[PDB]
Amino acid sequence: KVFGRCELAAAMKRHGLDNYRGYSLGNWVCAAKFESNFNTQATNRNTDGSTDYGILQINSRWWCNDGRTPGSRNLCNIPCSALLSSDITASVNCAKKIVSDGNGMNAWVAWRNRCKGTDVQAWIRGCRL
Ligand SMILES: [Cl-]
Repeated sequence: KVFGRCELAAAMKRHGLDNYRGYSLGNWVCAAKFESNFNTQATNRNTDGSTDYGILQINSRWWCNDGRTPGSRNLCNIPCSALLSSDITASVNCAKKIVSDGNGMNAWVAWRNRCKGTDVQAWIRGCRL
């Protein structure tokens, strides 16, 4: 599913991501924009052989099981395919664990490089929330 901007903002808010670990909704929407262009089915292979899945490009090295990432963990206790669903519950629940891991949203390199410190409120402008 390719979400609309405000559609994703609303779904993220419904799932409790708004101000989760102190990160406003705009931060989460910005991260999803640059990780996946709001596409739940986005996948990308990393240099180390791990793969990133879903709207927030969650990595199989630590967070989910894809059966092909040696020595990896599955800390969200989910198949990576769950992160590709039109229903964002699995991505959101796993993102909550990731953002709580110690480094906040810096875990998402694209957030650090493209969202952090910017006017992230623009990402939820116009949205009925
Ligand atoms: Cl990740």
